[PDB]
Amino acid sequence: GTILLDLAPEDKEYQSVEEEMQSTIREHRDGGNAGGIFNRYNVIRIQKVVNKKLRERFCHRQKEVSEENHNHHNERMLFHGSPFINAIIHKGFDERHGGMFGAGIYFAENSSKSNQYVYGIGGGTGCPTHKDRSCYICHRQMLFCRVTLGKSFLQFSTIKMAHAPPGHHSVIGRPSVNGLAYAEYVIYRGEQAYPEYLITYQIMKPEAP
Ligand SMILES: Oc1nc(-c2ccc(C(F)(F)F)cc2)nc2c1CSCC2
Ligand SMILES: [Zn+2]
Repeated sequence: GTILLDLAPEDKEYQSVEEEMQSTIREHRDGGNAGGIFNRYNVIRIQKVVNKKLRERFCHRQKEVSEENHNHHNERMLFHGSPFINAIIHKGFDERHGGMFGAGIYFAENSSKSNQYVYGIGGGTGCPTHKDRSCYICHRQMLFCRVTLGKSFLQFSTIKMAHAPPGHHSVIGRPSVNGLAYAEYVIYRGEQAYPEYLITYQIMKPEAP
């Protein structure tokens, strides 16, 4: 099964994962409705997910994508937030489980974008205990994943795709809202992502203005 490797805070790998998570916080158009109000996270722990079958399935797909993309995986480290997090670390990503780019598995460069989905779409009803989307008490988890993009198809309008377009492996969707769009990285096969880092954290309440 799955083994969780515990990274130490003094490790460079722990520090780079934290830095990527802290530096990619941005303001969201919903004004903090989904993920809460914060400028920084309190990182509780960073764990490396080790699972032989998930790694085998990921290697196998990686090789296929490489062959169709002039021997390039086109791998990127991206954030993912989901109420399925526990099933992801044990069984892997599952495309069988509304998005602006069709029935895919969505990844963001912004950690704050993935934080909006910890409790489900639009932040759901928030944490189970306080029903608070901006809870500063309850521990949250998000993933920092290896994502095999291969040949990405560039999408600029909302389209309901079932699979990557012919000859392609992923979709880079930019959904325009009043002319502004942040990229969403979409895969349509769970084996095209590995849940490399499990980050346990809290959002932090900014000091009163
Ligand atoms: O990290 C993300 N997660 C999800 C996401 C995960 C699980 C679920 C569901 F609750 F299971 F239906 C819904 C959406 N969507 C997005 C991103 C980052 S890019 C923007 C879209
Ligand atoms: Zn709570």
